[PDB]
Amino acid sequence: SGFRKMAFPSGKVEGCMVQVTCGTTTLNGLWLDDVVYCPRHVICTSEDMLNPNYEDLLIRKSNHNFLVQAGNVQLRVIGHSMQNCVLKLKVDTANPKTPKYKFVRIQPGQTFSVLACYNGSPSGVYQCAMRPNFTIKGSFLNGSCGSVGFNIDYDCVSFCYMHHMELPTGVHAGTDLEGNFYGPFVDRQTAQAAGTDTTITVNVLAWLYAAVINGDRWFLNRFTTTLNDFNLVAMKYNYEPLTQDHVDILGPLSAQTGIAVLDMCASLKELLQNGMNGRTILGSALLEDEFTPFDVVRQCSGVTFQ
Amino acid sequence: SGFRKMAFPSGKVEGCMVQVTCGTTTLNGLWLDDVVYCPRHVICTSEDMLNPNYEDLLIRKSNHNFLVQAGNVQLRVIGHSMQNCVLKLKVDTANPKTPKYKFVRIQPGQTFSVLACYNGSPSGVYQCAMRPNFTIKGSFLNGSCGSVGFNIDYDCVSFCYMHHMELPTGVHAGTDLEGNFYGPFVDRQTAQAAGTDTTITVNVLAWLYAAVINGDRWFLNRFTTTLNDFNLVAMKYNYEPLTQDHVDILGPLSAQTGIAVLDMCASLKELLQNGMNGRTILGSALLEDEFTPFDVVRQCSGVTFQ
Ligand SMILES: Nc1c2c(nc3c1CCC3)CCCC2
Ligand SMILES: Nc1c2c(nc3c1CCC3)CCCC2
Ligand SMILES: [Cl-]
Ligand SMILES: [Cl-]
Repeated sequence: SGFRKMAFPSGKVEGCMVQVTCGTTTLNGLWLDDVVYCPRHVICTSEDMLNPNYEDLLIRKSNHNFLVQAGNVQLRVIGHSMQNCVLKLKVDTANPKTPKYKFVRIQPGQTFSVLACYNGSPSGVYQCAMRPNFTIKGSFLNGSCGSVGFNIDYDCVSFCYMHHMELPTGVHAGTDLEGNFYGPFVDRQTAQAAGTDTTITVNVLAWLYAAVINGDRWFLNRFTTTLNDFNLVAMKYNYEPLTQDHVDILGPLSAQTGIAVLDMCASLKELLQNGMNGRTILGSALLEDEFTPFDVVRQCSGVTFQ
Repeated sequence: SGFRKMAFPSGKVEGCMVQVTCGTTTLNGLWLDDVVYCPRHVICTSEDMLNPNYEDLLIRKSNHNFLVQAGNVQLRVIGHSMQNCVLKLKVDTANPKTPKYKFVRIQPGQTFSVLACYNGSPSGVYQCAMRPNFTIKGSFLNGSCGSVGFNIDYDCVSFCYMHHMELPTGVHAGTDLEGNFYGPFVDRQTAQAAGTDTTITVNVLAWLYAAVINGDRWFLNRFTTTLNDFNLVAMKYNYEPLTQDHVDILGPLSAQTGIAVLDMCASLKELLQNGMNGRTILGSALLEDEFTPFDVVRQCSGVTFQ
């Protein structure tokens, strides 16, 4: 028992982290096979970042201007190209530690682990979600760009995020490993503001199932609701609309606990309307929304990875 | 910016995890050099656990009864001995992935990372603290025993915890790597209950410094206090007494922010007396106590590890 915000084991990704320097800018790269992936803004100065013309800036760069170091050992760059907002640096040596992997573009509401790095070196690991406004709420300092987000299925690392930008409000924006930003964000230092940070309703319900499984049950009540009634309340509290697809995804947790999904929605409705009254659920005083239903099942059944 | 509950990169420890089976019991072991460390209750049946005589139970075990598997490959056990509440299984092959390491016995209030494992395989990683009642609040299911807790300093893993027991209240008890339990707990299935879970006051203050550094500042007020006055309030709220040693440890965060430690105590005092009034700090609705002052500095300055 117990239920904790848990990241994937980071070792397979640690093995892929390198340092990339272009001019006076150093950040991180991801070394898979004979390709190192990194944010294209490695080519920019700070001045450049207000209005960068990436194609033009790249003309002045040759393979030997990209300094790629794996631990203490330099890699030889034999080619480079820009794909969307990432650079792909071809190197002459395949990473011997390349795991099985995929590139995935995740949907808002999905969770993933981030291996925060500086100068190619791992600092720590934590769990994140892709917010409904396509930001993430991370922990990133200058030099952390190129840190990546990932999920693991047994032995296969699915990379889904690469860190590029901090907005003025202190939330974070980045790309998938094809170099496409999540949401409307761009790699320029400009006025771009995040929209409404809505709560991931299906994730809160999953976490309330997690609480029940772990003995925290004070919030179960005598009521039920419907999708349409519940969603009048979700709207008022900036919660995502609950859909029948969400209901179906919560089926296994419903079966395990014997609590109908709509009954748990009625618990959630009362918690939204009444507050926690100074009580806690799984050691939180607010409703946690960065556990997916798959996360809950995984943690509550003990799934492992090679 | 941003501030997250962050674990150490788990790779160096992943490399040390093995599976240990004795009879019909399987749990995890830690393979360092030519020794595999595991909870001595691997020798017990469930029946045994109400009143085990470990010395007597061990007489019936030989080296070949301890099945140790590292991934897909079996290790040969050439000796075994009991030290306190752990077994040390000597194997014929030094772990080729042994990191630089130490065994440390931590003090209450110190934090560490746990690599949760089942059948020798990593499941996930999360951050914990040694509570003032010598429990930890973990995420552990049947089969997770032998999972370990650790800190990393550059390239050296300091192992501090090995998981042994769940209490009936759903909190967790374990040993250092010399096999001595933290607190009063024993490896028997009995009536043993945790004491008061007091809040780690120095850690809350560190986290309030973290909040300020990250722009969350609504709780700074016009007041100050003294240690003795503050501690009348800590006592009322089951907070650890603040000491001059605690004040000294918070010195660097005080210097960085320009907020005197006692002024921040006066902020904390008002938060304890008044509540959060429905507000949040670093995305929490309660006062977080599982970040040390060293953790805050580390995360706020971007320290890394080889
Ligand atoms: N209504 C309160 C009050 C206090 N503290 C808290 C709540 C809600 C949960 C924390 C302390 C002062 C009186 C009212
Ligand atoms: N006093 C309240 C009330 C509500 N919800 C909350 C608090 C504290 C923070 C959450 C909703 C109902 C009225 C009072
Ligand atoms: Cl997980
Ligand atoms: Cl840390």
